[PDB]
Amino acid sequence: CAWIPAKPLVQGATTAQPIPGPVPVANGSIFQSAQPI
Amino acid sequence: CAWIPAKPLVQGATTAQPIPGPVPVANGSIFQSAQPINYGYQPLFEDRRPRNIGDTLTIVLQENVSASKSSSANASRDGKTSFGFDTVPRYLQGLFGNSRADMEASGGNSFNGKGGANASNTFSGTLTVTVDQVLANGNLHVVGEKQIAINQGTEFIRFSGVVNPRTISGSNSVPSTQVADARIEYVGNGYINEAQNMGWLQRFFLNLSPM
Amino acid sequence: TEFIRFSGVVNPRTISGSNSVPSTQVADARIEYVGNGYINEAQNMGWLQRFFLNLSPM
Amino acid sequence: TEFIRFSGVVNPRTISGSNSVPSTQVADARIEYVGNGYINEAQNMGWLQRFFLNLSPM
Amino acid sequence: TEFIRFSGVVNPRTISGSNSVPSTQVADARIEYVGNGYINEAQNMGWLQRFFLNLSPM
Amino acid sequence: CAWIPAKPLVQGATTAQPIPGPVPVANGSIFQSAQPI
Repeated sequence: CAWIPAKPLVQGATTAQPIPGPVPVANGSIFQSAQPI
Repeated sequence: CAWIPAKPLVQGATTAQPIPGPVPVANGSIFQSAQPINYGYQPLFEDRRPRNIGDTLTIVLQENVSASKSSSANASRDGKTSFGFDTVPRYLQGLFGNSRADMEASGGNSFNGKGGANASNTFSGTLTVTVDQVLANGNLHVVGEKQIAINQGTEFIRFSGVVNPRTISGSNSVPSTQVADARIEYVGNGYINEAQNMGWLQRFFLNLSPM
Repeated sequence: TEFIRFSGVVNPRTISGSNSVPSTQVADARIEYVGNGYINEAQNMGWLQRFFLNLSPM
Repeated sequence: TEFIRFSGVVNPRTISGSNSVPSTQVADARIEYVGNGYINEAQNMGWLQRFFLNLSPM
Repeated sequence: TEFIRFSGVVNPRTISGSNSVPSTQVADARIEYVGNGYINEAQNMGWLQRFFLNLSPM
Repeated sequence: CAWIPAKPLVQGATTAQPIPGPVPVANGSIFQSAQPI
């Protein structure tokens, strides 16, 4: 009964890896913005 | 039973060795910086909010739902009727003598039905989840899992949902009642969890018994 | 199901400022409050009992 | 499952500032509150009892 | 497992400053609160008892 | 009894995905308005 395989309520991965940031542009500014949405 | 090999909840090494620092450059400066990892622009006065995939957010699980309904109906009817001629005068004998018109009847009808139902659920806790998607309007899809093993079992608390960025507080917290598609799960294993499962025969009877 | 029906004739000057008039100011007031379902049938005399109530000597 | 149904005719000047009007200001008010499931069937008379309530002499 | 489902139509001007609206301001409000597991099956009538509740004379 | 398939009170999808915003016009204004209704 308790050994029957079941699908959990929250399926899939429960964590996400951070994506490394974009390469900064060689313009002489410290402020670098990611691709805006 | 206790000698059966098992895989612990926290697998792998439980310690890390420090890596020796980079060789300092021969430029005439004491300040030497390790190979920088740029994390992009970071606002100074804005509250710390999750913005990208992999960012963390604190969900305060506080659920309190309670619904109830009840109804009833009834109907009653009682009727009694009688007529008796104790002493009949002579001129009435042929119409009322020998108890020809004496009669007595009674009747009753009763009905009482009722019904009702009620459900409730509460949830209290705190869980840190991670953003795994940013939607077109800026809303963040969040998923999280906490696994605790105390003595003789393992419990899992899983959370999923969609969070509006403007509902997050200044301490990077949002109550669970502000998450759109909130999926909350709190389960466990071990013999404690199997002791809370119906037997197969009892489940079969609960589903197929006439009453 | 319950039905409340009203009919009558109202003088315009008896109507109050909140568009209301008491039922005692309506000339030919017809007021009805009835219902159906088994609740209403439980409040009807049986046919035999009605026959006796109308035709019994006493 | 429970159903609450409402129908009627509303005068615009009876509606309050919070977009609300009491049900006693609606002209042809039809109000219904019903349900289904075994709870609702437990509040129905049996067919034999209804037959007796309608056709019994008393 | 318990499911709480909601559906309806919301007027934008009824929403408060904290992005909240009471459920009594939603036009076609459909509210559902159900569950599964043996807890939910323990609240279902047996088939024979339902058959009797629907077809018994009384 | 409890295994009989049923149609829920709230049918259909219970969530909606945001539609990505319209492409901004190349006029020199930051203010861009979606197709007004």
